[PDB]
Amino acid sequence: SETLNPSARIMTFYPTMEEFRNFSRYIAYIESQGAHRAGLAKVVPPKEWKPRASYDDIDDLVIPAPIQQLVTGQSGLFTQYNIQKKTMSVREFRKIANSDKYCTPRYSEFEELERKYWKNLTFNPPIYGADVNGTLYEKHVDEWNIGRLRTILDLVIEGVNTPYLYFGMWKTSFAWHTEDMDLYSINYLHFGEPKSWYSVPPEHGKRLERLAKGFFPGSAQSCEAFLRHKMTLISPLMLKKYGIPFDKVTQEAGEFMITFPYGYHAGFNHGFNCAESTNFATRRWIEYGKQAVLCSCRKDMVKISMDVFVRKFQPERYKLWKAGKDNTVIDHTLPTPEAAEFLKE
Ligand code: NI
Ligand SMILES: [Zn+2]
Repeated sequence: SETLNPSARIMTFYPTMEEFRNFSRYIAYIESQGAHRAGLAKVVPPKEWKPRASYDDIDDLVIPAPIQQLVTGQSGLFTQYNIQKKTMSVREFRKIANSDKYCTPRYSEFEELERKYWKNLTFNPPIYGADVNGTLYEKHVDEWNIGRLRTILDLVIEGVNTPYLYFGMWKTSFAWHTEDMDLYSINYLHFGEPKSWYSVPPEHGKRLERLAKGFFPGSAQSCEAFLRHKMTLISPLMLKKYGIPFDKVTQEAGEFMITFPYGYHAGFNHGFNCAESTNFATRRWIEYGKQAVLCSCRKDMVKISMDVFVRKFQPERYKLWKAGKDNTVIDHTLPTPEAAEFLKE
């Protein structure tokens, strides 16, 4: 397993229609190939598959709580604050996103747009139409249906077992984080301009945390898991300066990204777009869930009770865990047990 994907580079996968039909089996397959070591993987669906016939009929969809992303900082180190804005429609959002004030700058190569993002992060705070309860999948679509993946997570939270829509514009950001309870996530870009991602391998996540704590000493003092506030922006130049391994990938319309337990990621939208996401689990997640370091400083943070998971999937350790003496050590290289059928017996 420490043999497979030794560089922990982001892998891209092109399932056949037949493989694509079985969601959890395909996740086990990509873990059999080492995809989880990166923390992020791209899955390009078969060209004939579409979750919806068209996106011409959603201009009246409501975005109840858009947020305006205020950013403060310099020299690759920033804090993002969310300002709640008034309810709006998709139509109204698209209008703003494509206006002269907020639209994507002219550029040639990706590297130029990336430079502009990091130069212009603190100016012209954009509006992100984030965390909208809903789905854009037609009700007949049974493949990779983010509204009903039917993983073991269903034994249990909005956006967490439920689908959320995210309407982006240029320069809207997602800060460095892992998922709630160190879950997996899935993200489909339904339409529009790209989304760019950065990732750090799970095996290096503790290294990122230590660097972050040193860069943001005040936030670290007041919370054990301050990165879960989703307010900390760190440029790739700053990671490179302190030897944190990372990778980058651009997700285009019609592509999925999978994030893996304890996979730190961040990134930004290129322009007007719409993405759908939720969390999911495999059997390997349960150990992550049990060991996830949670935000100590806010009430109403997502906290899942692991009890139901430990009783069912780990009966031999239940009494030991319930007493606080389960000291299992996670190996980030190991694929989930479901991957067995794709590995030498
Ligand atoms: Ni995420
Ligand atoms: Zn906190």
